[PDB]
Amino acid sequence: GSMQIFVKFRTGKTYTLEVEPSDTIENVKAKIQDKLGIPPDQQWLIFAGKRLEDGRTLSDYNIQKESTLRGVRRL
Repeated sequence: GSMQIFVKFRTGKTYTLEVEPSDTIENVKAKIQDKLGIPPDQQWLIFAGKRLEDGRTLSDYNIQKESTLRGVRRL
């Protein structure tokens, strides 16, 4: 299945993103690249005070539809 979540950047700008619970964090990064043009290696995704790990899924992190990730520039 699919759901909508949100990604909020430090500018305050918040964007919809269409994901699946089975998506790995790297796949979610891949979606942000298509929509916004940010390569995955310029991205960190934070939720619940943690940096989310590649190889884990949204379902593993218990991230609910209409939740909000923070998007952070990886340096």
